[PDB]
Amino acid sequence: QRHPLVHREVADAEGRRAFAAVFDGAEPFLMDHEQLFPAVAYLEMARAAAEAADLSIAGIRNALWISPLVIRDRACELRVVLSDAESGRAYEVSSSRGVHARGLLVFDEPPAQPARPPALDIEAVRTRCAIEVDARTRNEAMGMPASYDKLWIASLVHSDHEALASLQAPSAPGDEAFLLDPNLGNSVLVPAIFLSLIQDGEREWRFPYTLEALWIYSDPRRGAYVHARRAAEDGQAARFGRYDVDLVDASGNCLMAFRGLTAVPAA
Repeated sequence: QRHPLVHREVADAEGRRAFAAVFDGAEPFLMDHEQLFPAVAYLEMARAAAEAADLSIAGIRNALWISPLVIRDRACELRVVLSDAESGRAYEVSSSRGVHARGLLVFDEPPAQPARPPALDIEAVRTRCAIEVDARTRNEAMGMPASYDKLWIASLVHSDHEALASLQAPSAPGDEAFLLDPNLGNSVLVPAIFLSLIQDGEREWRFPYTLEALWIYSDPRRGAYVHARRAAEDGQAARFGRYDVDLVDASGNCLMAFRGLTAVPAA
């Protein structure tokens, strides 16, 4: 099955399966993101690799992002290794430049996915988010790697601890091979990161560091709103805040739920 992020299966041992892809930097997902492999793309790669291995994935738990991968001058191979774990499979994404991401792929069996949240009362959320912003200007000023025009964000409102973004799809569909296209994934994350910044009074962009979970309920391409919101608790010994963010359709149904995301600055 063709996928932009998983090109071939590679040999491994002991109840491990490994997959690889080579990127040259001319891929739209990279070109659209300052040549930096998006955090969200690792999640898609891991899921796609598991799908290639005939596994059925309900979600991802305990995701971590380590070293950034920048691909511009020369092509590079990225490898993802899957190993047996209680949840399903552990994954590690690496290259000759180190480890970039890791986490846990949660299988559909035995059931481990939390019940889909109830439909979001979008109007209620709109009434409690008083501040309207020019998302393009604000986020670009903060150093977001993503090209705003390639994102789905059309509007953004917020309170001191909650945000709601409306979405409009790009006219040209994505590569339909993607379950979560990076542009759409970044659209979901941007409102949460924006919230992290304005809660801390900061202006430097933050990148995903840890994520407690990602649950996939239905096709994210039906997205209409992104609802982000400081989590009930932050990470353990944590300087940086933790956020929950959901992608919902026009009826408020949850398409994807990101639980416990912590984003942090970079050098």
